[PDB]
Amino acid sequence: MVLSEGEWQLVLHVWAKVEADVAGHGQDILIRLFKSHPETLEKFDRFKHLKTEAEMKASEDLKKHGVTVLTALGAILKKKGHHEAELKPLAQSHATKHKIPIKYLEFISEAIIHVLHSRHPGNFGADAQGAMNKALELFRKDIAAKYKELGYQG
Ligand code: HEM
Repeated sequence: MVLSEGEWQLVLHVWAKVEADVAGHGQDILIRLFKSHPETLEKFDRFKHLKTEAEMKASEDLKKHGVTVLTALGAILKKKGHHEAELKPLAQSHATKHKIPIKYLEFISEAIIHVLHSRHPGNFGADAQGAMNKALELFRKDIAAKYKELGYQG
């Protein structure tokens, strides 16, 4: 699948507002994921002891990881589909070390769309959401293909 230039522009336009507060978006997305799908929290030995949203919001450690997550995803998006090099080490560690099924990549994709919809309604209308969903579907499809090459079904 291939996105048009118009679709990439919708994606990068809303991402530019995300980059105004990377740590805050990183927090909201991870907390959203953990509250909506609590089984994902079990993949993080670092975090699985956090019992409540209040404890999550206070964790400087979780906030740091949100920044790492959003910075990696941002670098991928800015490649506008030319992301094979960024994707190799990410697929390797999430297949082999962390063992993250594609289903969980779908769950965090929903958290991203939900947070952007909440914080940026003016820049995340139907067309912009469609473009963002397409970009994330492309990310997941390419990561799934690498998973298969590396020997993990996901
Ligand atoms: C857009 C989706 C995601 C991106 C861009 C991303 C990115 C990253 C990056 C850059 C790291 C640090 C380096 C590395 O180990 O590769 C990391 C670590 C990690 N990721 Fe992800 N990740 C994503 C989704 C997920 C999901 C959905 C889960 C689990 C449900 C997960 C589980 C983990 C774990 C357990 C670690 C190790 C954390 C630690 O102990 O420090 N990742 N991720």
